[PDB]
Amino acid sequence: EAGITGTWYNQLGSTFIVTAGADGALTGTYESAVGNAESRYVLTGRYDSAPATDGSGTALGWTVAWKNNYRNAHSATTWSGQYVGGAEARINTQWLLTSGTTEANAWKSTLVGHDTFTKVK
Amino acid sequence: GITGTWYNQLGSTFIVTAGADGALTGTYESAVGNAESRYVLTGRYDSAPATDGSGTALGWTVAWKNNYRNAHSATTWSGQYVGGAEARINTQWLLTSGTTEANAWKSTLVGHDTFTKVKPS
Amino acid sequence: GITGTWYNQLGSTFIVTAGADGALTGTYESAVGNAESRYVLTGRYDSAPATDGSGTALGWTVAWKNNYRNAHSATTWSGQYVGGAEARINTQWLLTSGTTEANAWKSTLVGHDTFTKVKP
Amino acid sequence: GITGTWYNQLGSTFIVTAGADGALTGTYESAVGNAESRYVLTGRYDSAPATDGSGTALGWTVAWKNNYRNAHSATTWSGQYVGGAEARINTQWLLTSGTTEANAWKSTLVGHDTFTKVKP
Repeated sequence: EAGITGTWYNQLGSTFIVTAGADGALTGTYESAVGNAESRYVLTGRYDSAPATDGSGTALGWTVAWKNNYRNAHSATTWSGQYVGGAEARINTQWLLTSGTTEANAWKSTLVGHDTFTKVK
Repeated sequence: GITGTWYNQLGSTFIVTAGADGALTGTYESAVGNAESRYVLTGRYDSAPATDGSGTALGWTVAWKNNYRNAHSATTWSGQYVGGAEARINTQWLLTSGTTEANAWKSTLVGHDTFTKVKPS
Repeated sequence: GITGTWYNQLGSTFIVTAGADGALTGTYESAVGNAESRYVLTGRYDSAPATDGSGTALGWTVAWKNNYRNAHSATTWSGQYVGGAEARINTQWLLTSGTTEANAWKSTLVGHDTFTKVKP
Repeated sequence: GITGTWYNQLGSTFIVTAGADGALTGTYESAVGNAESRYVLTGRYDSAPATDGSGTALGWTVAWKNNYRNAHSATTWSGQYVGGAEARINTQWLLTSGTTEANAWKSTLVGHDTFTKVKP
């Protein structure tokens, strides 16, 4: 059991639902606490499907481009992190958010931050 | 356009297809690190970019497991495609390795890659 | 309110004085509190922040050399001080190690630290 | 090899003195012909680097306030100096702006710059 498939929450009011395939694929959706369709976006990613057995976390990453049928922010976020299992399972990530810019504004195109996701809201 | 074969400054090879739905699919071969042969990638891009001269936002993930090796890590690239006489994809990236909790502070490398359609070998 | 003793989530200790000009000076060490683990730090902060509830931007550097050890590396922290009932400094950091040219792609780690005036 | 004037490709200049105690001190000029574009910088470097071809680790901070302007932000650069006939300082940087708590998630930009001893 990879423990990754299911619904995950951050503390800022966001939810994502992911399926972890046997081949290393991550597929799902990223949405708001609200759950309205205008706030739901496609996500795709990859994870290590044969992690080490010594207590290390499971490395993974995924991308959301912030376009759906209703809105387009001309940007994309990537999260890079690891899953840590157990009774208090969590995904610890750092992320990069890049917006489309002109070349003169490219120096300010990319934000960086961190997010932790848990199975309980 | 984004579909094609790209090379970064280290000689790594990025073969990608951009789908009409915003999907990126393809393979990645790294010239550096604990890696051999090709790895699956998946990602997303803005399929309706702004018309004001801004670049096209995108991102993708590779988990560093294939049939030959497993590095227990994953890299995400976040960036934009800039069309023109010499098209380029400018990225920043995060590489996370699976670690124990005591080593999680040193789990994540950061860097930047530039891709072009001409090999700078 | 920046001047004083601060601790991060891992037990390291940050002793800093903020000057009227914008200067940060002090020492950075581990929880063990031995002399071998203490390093000089220098940095800068916004000495006239906005009055709309925003934090105070700041940053500082430690090179990991002292009279006992040299790791051939340096960390910079970039963040903001948030005043109030529970004072906090929220940061992200970059640690760069000296490398050969062929290894420069793996020279730099990134992470985040939260400091408070009370030990974790 | 660090002391002197360095240029990036975007039109900035900085002049730095590397002290024997590991200090970096100097001025950062964001625009070529503007005196209201000069800011204090302070940092640290490895004063005893390896002699095997590795670079020299360093970092520094500018807070974007002077006697004329205040952007309520600060940048830290973390990187290494590489010597030789075409000397360079290769960095990654973090820029944090003071925000309210509700906007702290978008407080920090990340990027990279390369400095050389000759103008681009």
